[PDB]
Amino acid sequence: AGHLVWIDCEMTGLDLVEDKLIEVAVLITDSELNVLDPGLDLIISADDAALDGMNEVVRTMHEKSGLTEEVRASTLTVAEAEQQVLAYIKRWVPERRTAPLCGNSIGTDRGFLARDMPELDDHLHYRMIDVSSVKELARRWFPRVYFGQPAKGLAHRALADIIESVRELAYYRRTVFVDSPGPSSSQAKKAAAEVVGGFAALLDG
Amino acid sequence: SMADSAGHLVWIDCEMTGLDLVEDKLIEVAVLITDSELNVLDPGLDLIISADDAALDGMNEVVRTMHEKSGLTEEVRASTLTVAEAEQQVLAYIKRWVPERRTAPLCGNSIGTDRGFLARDMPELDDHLHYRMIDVSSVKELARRWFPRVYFGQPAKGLAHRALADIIESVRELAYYRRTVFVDSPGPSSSQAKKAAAEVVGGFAALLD
Ligand code: NA
Ligand code: NA
Ligand code: NA
Repeated sequence: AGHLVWIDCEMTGLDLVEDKLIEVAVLITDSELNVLDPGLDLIISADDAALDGMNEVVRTMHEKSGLTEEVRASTLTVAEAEQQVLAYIKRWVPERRTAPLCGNSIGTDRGFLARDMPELDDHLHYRMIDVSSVKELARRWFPRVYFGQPAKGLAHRALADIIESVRELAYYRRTVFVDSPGPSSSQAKKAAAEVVGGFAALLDG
Repeated sequence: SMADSAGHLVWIDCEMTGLDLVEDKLIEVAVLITDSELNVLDPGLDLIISADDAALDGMNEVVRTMHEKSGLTEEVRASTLTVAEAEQQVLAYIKRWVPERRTAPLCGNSIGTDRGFLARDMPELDDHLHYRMIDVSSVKELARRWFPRVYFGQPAKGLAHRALADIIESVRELAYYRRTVFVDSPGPSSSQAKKAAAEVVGGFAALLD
């Protein structure tokens, strides 16, 4: 409960049938978003044919970051990278199905991890904390907060990306969420009873 | 444009023969539309999708039991609706509120699981929805850590594993969080947001250097 696993993946594209996983960065925070270790950033080998298949937008970002040339030199396999990520996570989260996976639009990463790294996929809780869910809520409920987001960076790797995901959530914690510990038990029970009453007729049909 | 975000939210809950994206079948899809303030705009759509007798007999004991007890299995057996037909019905329904593709987030509890089945079986619907999603369970997990009394006060959900009631309870859960763990609208001023952004940028700058 006291730890969050953050992952950002890079791919040759978004297609779960055809595209390859070429980078996995992993970061651990506690439940208060304190970063517990500098993180891991693993560059996974893919063949030149797979890299030649990237579309213009993906080929361009991975060229500008230098990722593609690093992928070409790497000998790390998906199975080797999975064992490295699993051991790293277990230093802080030894028990399986206890820590959620966290990131921006993190379900996309999870799909590639479920396909390529089943042992890691099963070690993480199925629940995830999608920072972009909060982003899109703020976009509608608190538009000035949405437009005030910290600017995210250019031409950097997956590890910098996942750190900026934590920073974005730390920004929302200071702006759109109430102060901890939050409402009292009586206040929470009252709010729950209000929305139960407000949704009762719709639920009854 | 894809920079535009729709003021309406699309909510979907699915039932399946199991969680395996290779082997399991989509057998129920419920769809609900809300405005940004979580007002439900229509009673919702609930589609029972046919699945072969083999797929139903191959359900594991946990899933076979839940879909028997809810009546879903008998409904699936009686249904003649295909996934392609259900997909076109879902699209026509959503487009009454969200006509532009890639503008409305998909919303639910652990909605990435539903999205994987939609991407596999309903590619046109998958493309019409924004890739971004509002996972109410992400807020639930934040409440567990930052607001535990709100976490323990969540309204009790039904255990029926039926798609329309369950997606309505997902909206109700987010409405609960809106009143408990989110600040009052309109929220921070521009100046307050700038200060908070500067604080976290300063806080993470060395790590990102
Ligand atoms: Na990402
Ligand atoms: Na990235
Ligand atoms: Na569900």
